[PDB]
Amino acid sequence: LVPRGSHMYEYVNCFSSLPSDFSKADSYNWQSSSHCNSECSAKGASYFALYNHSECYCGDTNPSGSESTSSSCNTYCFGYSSEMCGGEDAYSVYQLD
Ligand SMILES: [Cl-]
Ligand SMILES: [Cl-]
Repeated sequence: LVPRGSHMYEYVNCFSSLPSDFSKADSYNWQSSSHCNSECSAKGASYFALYNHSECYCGDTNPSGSESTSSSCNTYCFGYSSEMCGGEDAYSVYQLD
């Protein structure tokens, strides 16, 4: 739509783990940040997290307050390979608008 600001979500950080309020929304062969945003927006969630190429989690608390950051969000999103869907042991966390 526009080249910058078209996505109704903002990257927070890469985290080692998720707070207990995060729950798996889906596993998907075409997982991506925009797919997970739509999944979690439909649930009314405030945050979403990508994990290990294919998994999408939704949650309501900011992991910044409770989990350590990570530099190992290195598993590409199956549905958008230039973006990382967390890592094997790390979560790419975004905030929904
Ligand atoms: Cl830019
Ligand atoms: Cl897009």
